[PDB]
Amino acid sequence: SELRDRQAIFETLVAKGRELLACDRVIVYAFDDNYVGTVVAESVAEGWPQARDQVIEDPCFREHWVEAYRQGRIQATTDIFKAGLTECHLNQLRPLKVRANLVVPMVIDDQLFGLLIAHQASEPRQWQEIEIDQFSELASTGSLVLERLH
Ligand SMILES: *[C@H](c1[nH]c(/C=C2\NC(=O)C(CC)=C2C)c(C)c1CCC(=O)O)c1[nH]c(C[C@H]2NC(=O)C(C)=C2[C@@H](*)C)c(C)c1CCC(=O)O
Ligand SMILES: [Cl-]
Ligand SMILES: [Cl-]
Ligand SMILES: [Cl-]
Ligand SMILES: [Cl-]
Ligand SMILES: [Cl-]
Ligand SMILES: [Mg+2]
Repeated sequence: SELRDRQAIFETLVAKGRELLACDRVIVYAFDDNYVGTVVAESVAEGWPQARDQVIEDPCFREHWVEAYRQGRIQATTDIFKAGLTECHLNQLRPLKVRANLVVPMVIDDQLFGLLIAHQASEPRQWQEIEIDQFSELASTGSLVLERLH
C-alpha cells in the first residue's frame, strides 16, 4: 500500500541522512492540511530524546515559508541560541534538544510534503556546502521516489 511504502522510504532517508552527516538526529517532518508537522520517522544517537511520533504545530511555515521551501529554501543554523528566536520557538525545540539544525524541503507533485531535518543536540555546528548539497540531494531523491512510486 501507499502507507507501507512511504514508511520504509522515510526510514531509509533518516538512516542515510544521519550516516552522511554524523549528527545527533535526522527526522522526516510531514505536513497536514493545517501545515502542522508530524515526525514520521527518526534516526537518533544515544542519550537524546526520541522525537518520533511528535506532532509539532509551528505557524511560521504556513504564514511565511511554504512557497519558499517549495522553491528550494533551506534553513542552516549553526547555533539556535544566536538565531534571534522567540521563546515560543525555543520552547518547541527544548524537549528535543537542538543546538544546530539543517532543514531541507521534500517536494512531491509540486507541493511541500514535508522537511528532512538534521539536528546537532549539544554543540554548535556550521553545516558545510558539501553536507547541505548531499542532504538536499537525499531529500530530493527520496521525494522523487515517492512521487513516482504511485
Ligand atoms: C519558523 C521556523 N520554524 C522552524 C521549526 C523547526 N525546526 C526544527 O528543527 C524543527 C523540528 C523539531 C522544527 C519544527 C524553522 C526551521 C523555521 C524557520 C523557517 C525559515 O525561515 O526557513 C519560525 N517558527 C517560529 C515559532 C513561533 N512563531 C509563532 O507564531 C509561534 C506560535 C511560535 C511558537 C510555536 C518562529 C519564531 C520562527 C522564526 C521566524 C519566522 O519565520 O516567522
Ligand atoms: Cl500528516
Ligand atoms: Cl507560502
Ligand atoms: Cl520565494
Ligand atoms: Cl533552484
Ligand atoms: Cl502508478
Ligand atoms: Mg505519482
